[PDB]
Amino acid sequence: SPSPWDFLGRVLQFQHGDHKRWWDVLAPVFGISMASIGYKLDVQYRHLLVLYDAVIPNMGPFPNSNASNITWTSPFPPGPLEASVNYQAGESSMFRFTIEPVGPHAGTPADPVNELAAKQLMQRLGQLQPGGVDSTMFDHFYPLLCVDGPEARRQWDSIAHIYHKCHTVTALDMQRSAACTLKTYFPPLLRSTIMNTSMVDIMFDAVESFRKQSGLYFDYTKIKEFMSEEKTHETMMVDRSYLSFDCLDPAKSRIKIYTEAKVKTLEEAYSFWSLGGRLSGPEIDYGFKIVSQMWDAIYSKELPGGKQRENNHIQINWEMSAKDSSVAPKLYLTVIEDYDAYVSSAIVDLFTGLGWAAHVQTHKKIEKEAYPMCDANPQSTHAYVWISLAYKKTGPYITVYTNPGASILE
Amino acid sequence: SPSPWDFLGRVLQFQHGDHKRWWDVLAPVFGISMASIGYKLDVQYRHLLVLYDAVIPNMGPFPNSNASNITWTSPFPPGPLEASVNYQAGESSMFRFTIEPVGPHAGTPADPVNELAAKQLMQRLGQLQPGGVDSTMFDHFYPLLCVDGPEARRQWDSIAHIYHKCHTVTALDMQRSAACTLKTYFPPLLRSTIMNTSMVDIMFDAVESFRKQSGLYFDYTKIKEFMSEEKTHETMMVDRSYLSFDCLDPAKSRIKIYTEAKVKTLEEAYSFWSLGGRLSGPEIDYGFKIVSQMWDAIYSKELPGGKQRENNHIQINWEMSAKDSSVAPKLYLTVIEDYDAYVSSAIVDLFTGLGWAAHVQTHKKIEKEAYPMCDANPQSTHAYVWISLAYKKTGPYITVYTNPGASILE
Amino acid sequence: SPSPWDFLGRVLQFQHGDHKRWWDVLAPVFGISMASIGYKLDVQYRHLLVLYDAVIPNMGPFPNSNASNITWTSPFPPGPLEASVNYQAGESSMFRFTIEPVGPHAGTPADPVNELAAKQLMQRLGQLQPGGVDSTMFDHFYPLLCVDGPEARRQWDSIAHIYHKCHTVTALDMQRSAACTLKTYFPPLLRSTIMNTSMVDIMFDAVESFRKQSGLYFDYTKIKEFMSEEKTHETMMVDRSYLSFDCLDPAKSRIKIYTEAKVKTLEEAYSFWSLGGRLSGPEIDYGFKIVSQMWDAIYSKELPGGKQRENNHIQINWEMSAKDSSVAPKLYLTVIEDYDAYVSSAIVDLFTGLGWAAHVQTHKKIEKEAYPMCDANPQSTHAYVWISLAYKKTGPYITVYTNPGASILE
Amino acid sequence: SPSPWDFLGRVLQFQHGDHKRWWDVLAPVFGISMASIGYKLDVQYRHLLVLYDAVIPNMGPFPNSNASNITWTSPFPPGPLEASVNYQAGESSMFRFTIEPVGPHAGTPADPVNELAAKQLMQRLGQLQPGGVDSTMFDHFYPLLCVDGPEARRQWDSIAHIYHKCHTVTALDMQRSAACTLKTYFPPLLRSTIMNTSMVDIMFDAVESFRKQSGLYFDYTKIKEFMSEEKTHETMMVDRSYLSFDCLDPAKSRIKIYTEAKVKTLEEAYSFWSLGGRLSGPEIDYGFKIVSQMWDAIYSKELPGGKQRENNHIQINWEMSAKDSSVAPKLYLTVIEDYDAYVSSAIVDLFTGLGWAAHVQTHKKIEKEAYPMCDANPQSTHAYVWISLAYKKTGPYITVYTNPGASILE
Ligand SMILES: CC(C)[C@@H]1NC(=O)[C@H](Cc2c[nH]cn2)NC1=O
Ligand SMILES: CC(C)[C@@H]1NC(=O)[C@H](Cc2c[nH]cn2)NC1=O
Ligand SMILES: CC(C)[C@@H]1NC(=O)[C@H](Cc2c[nH]cn2)NC1=O
Ligand SMILES: CC(C)[C@@H]1NC(=O)[C@H](Cc2c[nH]cn2)NC1=O
Ligand SMILES: CC(C)=CCSP(=O)(O)OP(=O)(O)O
Ligand SMILES: CC(C)=CCSP(=O)(O)OP(=O)(O)O
Ligand SMILES: CC(C)=CCSP(=O)(O)OP(=O)(O)O
Ligand SMILES: CC(C)=CCSP(=O)(O)OP(=O)(O)O
Repeated sequence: SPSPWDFLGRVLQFQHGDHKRWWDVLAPVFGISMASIGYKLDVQYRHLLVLYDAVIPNMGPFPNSNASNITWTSPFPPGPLEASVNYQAGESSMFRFTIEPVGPHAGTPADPVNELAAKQLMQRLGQLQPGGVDSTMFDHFYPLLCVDGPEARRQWDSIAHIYHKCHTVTALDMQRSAACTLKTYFPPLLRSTIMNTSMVDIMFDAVESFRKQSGLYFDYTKIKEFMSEEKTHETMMVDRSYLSFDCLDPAKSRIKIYTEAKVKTLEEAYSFWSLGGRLSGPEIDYGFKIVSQMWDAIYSKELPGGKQRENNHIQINWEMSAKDSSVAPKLYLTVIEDYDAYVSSAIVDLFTGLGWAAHVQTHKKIEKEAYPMCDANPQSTHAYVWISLAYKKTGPYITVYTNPGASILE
Repeated sequence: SPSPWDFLGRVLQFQHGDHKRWWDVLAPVFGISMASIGYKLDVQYRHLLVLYDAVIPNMGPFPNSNASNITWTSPFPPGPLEASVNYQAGESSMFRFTIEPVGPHAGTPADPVNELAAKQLMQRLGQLQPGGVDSTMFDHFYPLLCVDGPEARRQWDSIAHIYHKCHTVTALDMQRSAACTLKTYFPPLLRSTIMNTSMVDIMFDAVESFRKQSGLYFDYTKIKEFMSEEKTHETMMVDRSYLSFDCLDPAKSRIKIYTEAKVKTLEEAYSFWSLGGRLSGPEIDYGFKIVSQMWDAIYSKELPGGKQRENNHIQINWEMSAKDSSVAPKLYLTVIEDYDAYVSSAIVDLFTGLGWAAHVQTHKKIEKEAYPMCDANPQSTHAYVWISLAYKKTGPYITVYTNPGASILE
Repeated sequence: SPSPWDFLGRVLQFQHGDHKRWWDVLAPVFGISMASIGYKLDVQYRHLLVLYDAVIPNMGPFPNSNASNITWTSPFPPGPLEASVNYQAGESSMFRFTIEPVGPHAGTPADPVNELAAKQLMQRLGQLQPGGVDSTMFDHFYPLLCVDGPEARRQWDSIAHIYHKCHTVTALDMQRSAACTLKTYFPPLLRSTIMNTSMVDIMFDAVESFRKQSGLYFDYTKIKEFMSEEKTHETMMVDRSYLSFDCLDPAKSRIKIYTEAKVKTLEEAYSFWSLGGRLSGPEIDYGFKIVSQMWDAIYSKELPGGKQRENNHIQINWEMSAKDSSVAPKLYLTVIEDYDAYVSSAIVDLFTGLGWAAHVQTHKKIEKEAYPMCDANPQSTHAYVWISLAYKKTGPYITVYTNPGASILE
Repeated sequence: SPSPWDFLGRVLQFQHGDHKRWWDVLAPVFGISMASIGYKLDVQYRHLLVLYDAVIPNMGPFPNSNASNITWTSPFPPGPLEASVNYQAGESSMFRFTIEPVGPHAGTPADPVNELAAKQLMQRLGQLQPGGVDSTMFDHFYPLLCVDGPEARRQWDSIAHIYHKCHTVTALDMQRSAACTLKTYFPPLLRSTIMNTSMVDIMFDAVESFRKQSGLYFDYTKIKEFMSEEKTHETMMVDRSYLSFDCLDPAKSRIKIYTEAKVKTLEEAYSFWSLGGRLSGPEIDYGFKIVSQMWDAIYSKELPGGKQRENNHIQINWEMSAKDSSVAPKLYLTVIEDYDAYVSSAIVDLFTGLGWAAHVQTHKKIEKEAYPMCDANPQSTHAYVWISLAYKKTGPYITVYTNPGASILE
């Protein structure tokens, strides 16, 4: 019995060779992950056809040997920023993946700001599931945080120095229902650089305007307070922050404020995890015990090439609920330049301690089948990229983010 | 939840508009049938993608208003000759469909004999399922019964008078396993017209040569005897005969000899059903009781336009087993020019008498969902085309053949 | 020797059947026009491939029998708003065509404002000719006059009453050089309806801001004066006005202000042609003599169905030069609901009087070859749509606009 | 002004990525050659679209790094066997190219004999030019010399030892008229290996049968006599012989018998060039003086890697005219494993001696623009493959055959 991705690659007609190459790289990874976590074959077919129809045509050029064709500059290797599996209690596992929608002529004089690809992906996905994409939050936040083509082209001298001219990132939560929840991330770096306004101010002003004109509670007081301090700016790269929302009914959606911090201790990490004691409770302590566990387990081990850990790179989101005044943190450990073996051992020890044996086996199956380089090459550095840790009232919430184009780098 | 054909038509990229139009006509029919008989969604996706990849590109031009584009002449309306559901005991139901593979330029000076389309379909299907298409029987019977392009073009003056220059028909048994069994039919009319040899002789000589060079028992004595008589030729249109084989291991395949007969009584029908008393047993009597039942039930009712039944059009196959000397008949009643309502009532009465209530509901569901014209238009004549009746040792074996392009004629 | 459109339709691979159908309708028309006016075969191939690559994929659904698939409402029949041939002295003839870029899912919940198609066309055309599309004027005028998707979706209640939610129209001057000059038209009806500001004010404020931030002279004083009067509004449908610019270096581009007027006399027509005596000179008088000639020649003749001419429908542009303070008028007579025979006779008499015999034969050749319905059907009403008249210092400037999808309406 | 291949690659939609890659390799070469020899842009577009539509889809997989995807074995690198420019007197230059039509699944269990691709190419080309492909000669010679799929699959044990299971090669003479003359080559190695008959016998029996059933004179007496001798077989690899015909009206076509010979002297070369003194006259002597000139000029120079010339590899055709009893030779020197610089110097010296300065500059332009590796790499071995020499009554006839996929090997 062939697998959905094999059979589909056999039958599917592709509009461009780059789509076929992206397919050959990614469809096995995504399918193996969905299968290992237990998605039904109906659902695998539907999600792989979403990937074929809506995502891959908006993924951009497929890298050649010298990457002479990647005209859209990025610190991230071409392709999805990540494919992720989130593990919770009750053997709950969801597949997700993030893409910075890149057009095929982005970075060229015709699309110097990559303005259409996210919109094309939105449109195609909405056609594939009418009623699955609500553009209310997108329509409010796009003018404020995002920069259109015209504005970016008039104000080019202001932003040409920026290496990654990203303005919209799109993630798909590929649900076990064959439903794909779209999530939009806006890095407002271009907005700030053109308006010479601060990230904090534009983001939270957009949030407050949405509050006003929607009647929904998105409490950002604590986040703004913490993020405007100077002790935070000492470690924070606030220019690396972004705003995320689920593209749904604003009453069922969220707002999330992301920022990057290069820290050295778990005190500086608790600083971001609790916004300076402003957030407290049992969930905070449980989540930070998980954080310290994975910190000691991953960042204690040595790096490749005997390189020293100058500091530890973390990202952080604070999630604001449209129903309540409840800021909840999610801490991302960056592990892209660590040993995939040590990362996997840390994940396995964590799951084992939490009683998640099924998740251990799912993670190992995904590693073995979809990321063979982890065992073939003992000095593997390309598969795993991020570990997200959170503690909801449901329990722990651990997302493992991997590079599904590691094949390309090995 | 969308259906596989809806979602696929949304996502699938088609190489030609005619493929898209054929899809819009046929995918709902085929999917509704597969669903009603209980095929899993995995299997529906796989079979609809076979239809999209291998079949529809070899179905030919999609008819316009005036059919100015159907350059390949045929008595059958463009598209599949039939989509069929076979019903047996134990609530067993299989979906099948028959296509005369027509190229897009067949009947034009470039492909005046339609030589490649069957081969293209064979190749594509074999790629989609390596090991599912055995070409042994095809390779033996193609030179004998079929005519290649070169031979047909040198000997054109001999066959240009033929209206339907068909040489290969291909049917797919779309199994509940998502496996597609390919069956090949060869009408040797062109072979006979060029060699001015008799159909009987070329067909049974090919059968005997396969016997010799394979060591398999295909007893054609009784069939040859019956079909060479003159009383048979009085009713038989032997020039309408053809040879069918399943494209599998010859030891697991069959050979089937088909012929057309326009008869007037059930005595002349028993003549073909038993080869003149040569075939006998309980299966023969049971099957012919079913035949008489459906005869009285369908051909007694009046025709549209008050037209009189000059005679009754039947086809007949005799199936020879590669294991035994066991000729088994299958009798086809032609109902294309009858009332679909009376045909459906006959089918329902038959199933009810046999104790097949699930099959009654499956047939009615397929009629309602995939052939709405049967209820919308009380004078419906386009959906149902054939009723095949047989009695295997397993029990009755009744196949309902419908025109899945009835949409086009209504 | 086949023609470029025949051979290309034979070889070209189309992404969608609608593109193939649009091709079958339009490529003969466009090719016949380009050929009749004398474009080299190299140029015909290049322009037809532009049409195949950039235009037709952004033309929208191809109308079926009942037009059940045209979800984007418009008073204009689906397809190009016009294909035009402009005739000047010296046997100068240029081919042009106008398209309202419509996406394939425009008017549906996924693209309710048709936001991407014009941008996709711009991008594709810029890729096909890097340096041929300057977005400076587009980037300045798009935020002001045009409405993005987000704004249109937040402010939907304000504009849902509008039947034609058009915001960007794109014309291509297909030059004899195989260069395609892109021209962008913005109808600011949505901008005005959302901001409840007047068309005059938003348009001329955008023009003045471009003046300021570009240092180019675009004198709109006379146009604003005339268009804000009340006597003008008595006849003018100012809500039908739009702003056009050539997508080039603003110093080599133009600005043009278009408005519709349903008038009854040539006094009311001179009112628009001279902005109320504000524009004067020999060019004005010559051009208006041509206007009166064609008025008497076309609108004197009777209509089909014996319907009476309630009034005469004209459009008008005033062209402002980036170099000088020189407003120049161009008057459009609407002839869509006249007899194509009388329109053609008027055109021929005009050309003959002007000494344009080559143009007479070019026009008759285009009528005969690309619009046969004009002779086949004596009561032809679908081919010709507009006659534009102007008198530049070079001489007369007469553009004949035709519906290149008349095939679809006959 | 872009070139036809650049613009077309920009606009053309490709059915498969391999077609796009083959295009990127070959369209510049073919276009540069056609342009350098003076084909009009109309003609370049038409021929490149033939290449895009009919040829490249039947060229087969595009080789990856390790050629893991070339499942169809061949001594020749994947792609065209050659692109050629023929030079004659009067500054006459014609572009040609040869392809062994390979399907995309040839060499796999579904197409183990590559049976359809030549037929698909024939059909597509005939559609692109109805009346340009006459299948009379093809229809007569295909059953005799070529092996169909069924025969090759029944008789597999007889031919599986053959490395190159080629049966049909197709060349296109891309005329300055934008007309493409198709030429078919049949290597009957499979026919002989299955029938265990000699190449000579099957080929000349097919020729004699065509004579009989056509009334055309194809004198093969001298060729048969020479090729059946034993002294010839001492040097001749008769199993490497093939039969060529132009796919036209047999009265305007030719028959050509090709064979390979690895010789050591020009006496052994004259043996093939004159069939052992059987062919004589001034043309023979002139052509062989040209042959000796190029022999001394090319095979005297040393090889790369200091490897010794064991012997010199030549091919030879004898052309029989459907009008006369006139066998004419054409001698092919193999130069694939020589220095491209010495080959080019020999060609240039030859042309110069013949007074062909325009041809010298055309050849140098093609080398510089389409084969830059010849100057970039002084040790170039991949561009030039063959030099054909003949002396018709018109004068010399020198064809330079190059590998248009040298890019892939450098
Ligand atoms: C790409 C963009 C500039 C911005 N920056 C980031 O670092 C993260 C990337 C990421 C994916 N999964 C975990 N982290 N997301 C973003 O949207
Ligand atoms: C089409 C061909 C000439 C030949 N003739 C026929 O009548 C039947 C058609 C058929 C399909 N299902 C039931 N009957 N089959 C054949 O192969
Ligand atoms: C379509 C749009 C609303 C707007 N309105 C019009 O009437 C004209 C149409 C037109 C095409 N060629 C001559 N006249 N142009 C426009 O841009
Ligand atoms: C490929 C086939 C087996 C056979 N063998 C050959 O050697 C030549 C190849 C060739 C191309 N141009 C000059 N020589 N042609 C053929 O048809
Ligand atoms: C996805 C990129 C753009 C940032 C990392 S965050 P993630 O959101 O994918 O995880 P969650 O939705 O918060 O569950
Ligand atoms: C299918 C056409 C060509 C003839 C009617 S016969 P059928 O074979 O489809 O039915 P069976 O295989 O005999 O079961
Ligand atoms: C083209 C539509 C949108 C309006 C009619 S005006 P036209 O501009 O095509 O003619 P000109 O450029 O003014 O020459
Ligand atoms: C072309 C391959 C198959 C063999 C070399 S011969 P060529 O025929 O291309 O040259 P001519 O037609 O003889 O002019």
